[PDB]
Amino acid sequence: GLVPRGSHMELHILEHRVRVLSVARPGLWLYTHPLIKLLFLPRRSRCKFFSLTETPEDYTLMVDEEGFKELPPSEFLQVAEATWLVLNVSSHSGAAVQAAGVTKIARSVIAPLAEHHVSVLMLSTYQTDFILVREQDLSVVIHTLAQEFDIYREVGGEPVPVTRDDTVHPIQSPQNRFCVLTLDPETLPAIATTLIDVLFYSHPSSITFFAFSLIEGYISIVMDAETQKKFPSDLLLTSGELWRMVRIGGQPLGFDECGIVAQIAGPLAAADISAYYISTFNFDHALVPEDGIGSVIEVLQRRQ
Amino acid sequence: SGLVPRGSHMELHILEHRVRVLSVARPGLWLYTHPLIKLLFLPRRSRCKFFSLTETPEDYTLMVDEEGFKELPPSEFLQVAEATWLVLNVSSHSGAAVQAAGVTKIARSVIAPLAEHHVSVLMLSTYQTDFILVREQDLSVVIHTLAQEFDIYREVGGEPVPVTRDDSPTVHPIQSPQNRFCVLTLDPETLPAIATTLIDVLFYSPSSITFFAFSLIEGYISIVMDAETQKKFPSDLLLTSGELWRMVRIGGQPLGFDECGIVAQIAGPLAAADISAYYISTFNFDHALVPEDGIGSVIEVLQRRQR
Ligand SMILES: NC(=[NH2+])NCCC[C@H](N)C(=O)O
Ligand SMILES: [Mg+2]
Repeated sequence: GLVPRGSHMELHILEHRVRVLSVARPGLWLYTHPLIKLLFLPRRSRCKFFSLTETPEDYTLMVDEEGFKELPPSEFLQVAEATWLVLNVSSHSGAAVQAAGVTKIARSVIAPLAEHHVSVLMLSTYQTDFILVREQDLSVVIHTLAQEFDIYREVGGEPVPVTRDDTVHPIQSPQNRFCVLTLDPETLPAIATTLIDVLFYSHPSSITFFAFSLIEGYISIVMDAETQKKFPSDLLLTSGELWRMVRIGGQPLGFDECGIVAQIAGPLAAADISAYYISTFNFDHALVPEDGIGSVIEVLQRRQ
Repeated sequence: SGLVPRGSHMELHILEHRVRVLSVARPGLWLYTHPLIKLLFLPRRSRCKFFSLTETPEDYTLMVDEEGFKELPPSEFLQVAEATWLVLNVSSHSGAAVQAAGVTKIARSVIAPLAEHHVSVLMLSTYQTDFILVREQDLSVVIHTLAQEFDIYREVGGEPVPVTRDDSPTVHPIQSPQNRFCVLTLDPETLPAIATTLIDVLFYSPSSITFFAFSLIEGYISIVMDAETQKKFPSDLLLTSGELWRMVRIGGQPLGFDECGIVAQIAGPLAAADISAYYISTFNFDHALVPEDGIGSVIEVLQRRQR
């Protein structure tokens, strides 16, 4: 709520240079060796950005350049053309804002990027909301957001100020209840065998969705409450806040079309609903608090 | 030392497993991480009941039953021995398991006679028991050879069934690396705790040798690892000890699968000297593990002679 008059939030362009990939489910097995390394043995990779998400269609992978080098090319692997940069928002301090804050940046970030034809990919995590943009759009990004945000670019691990350089998609709601969880990285070994089983060895009203990310040492997991029961239940949160999913799109969305996240986040913000938002290679996914799910579906139906 | 009835016979069990013997080149191991993780750690997901992986300087040798073999994609990196192998195990009269590290205790009764009849063997000693692999087509010669001293049973749907009248060259060089080896087991329910360090050791990268063995056969785990590799683990690897083992590597060039008498010319002299041994055959070479303090005596005994 209350803030000083002259004050501006901060937009951080992080160091990461990210490739976005799809691995066909039948080929996943081929990538077990490099993925296990990136998940469980980061003492052996220079990777600092790793996102893996299971959908019905594929496994989408978002990996920094160092992580990308570990992946052998194959006909099972589709690679998005562009290299992507990672945006994050924080308060004037450089202090993290609440998670599930995608709707809080609908008007200030998401709609203005779409208005300037800047395609985004979202990656909400337990800790924060990341927005990925292609390299090519960076100058338009700065143009778009310098008015309201103090923009900082990560150069040698430090935040540095920049100056000049530096249509309506169908929705589904499956019935799964989702948890958004974290875990101490020191606890990863104890969970490793059941995590490997879930990710690598697993065969309309329900959807298969499982998200695991390790970003700068921070672990984020989204899983089915049913899938949670497979683990010791020594995964962390503050709660049982369970979440319901809305999946966005009819056919595969590209990396070119703008305004998708804007259609979802704008109406949801106008209704004061929180959301995590996760983009995969083909589709978008919003996670809204379970008790507000009918109201979400209502609000989204109102867009023309 | 014990006593038994004069007219009693130890039992020879031909187990249910049908085994394939494979070599994976070190540069291609990564391709096999998915099915091997499954066979090691998620045995519920496969019908495999016999799995053995040993790392050497040359390769990774895999011994697996037909059901595990199914899970392994062909590639340039994978060599398969032609034959299907059957698995023999000795027990006492009345079906009881025999002490481990007992290759020398069967040198005279099993090993020498099989070599005398040109039955080529592969040895797999584990923490639990000594397995002797023979090719399927030799089975009737095996029976002829061992029927005299042993009551022979074929395992059929997990039950031992008595067998009736056949029923359903060169002296090799030796080197002992300086490595000290332990033979370990694990409670299967504690594999998860160890999974990432074990994965890291297997899948992620002369006076000493690289040798590591892991087997999971009928729910039982067996591991052989270097004393220094042991330091990378939480120290609930179970043994009876500080009795470490020294390795004698046997052969000067790859030994293949046809030559008989190799295990015999090693286990024979050691039985005469009353020194105990584990014995493990890999795709290229044979390996005896002997008590560390007896190594000089072993080398002595072995240089005296004229798989
Ligand atoms: N492959 C995708 N997930 N595409 C949709 C992502 C969001 C879209 N680029 C936008 O700017 O609104
Ligand atoms: Mg004879």
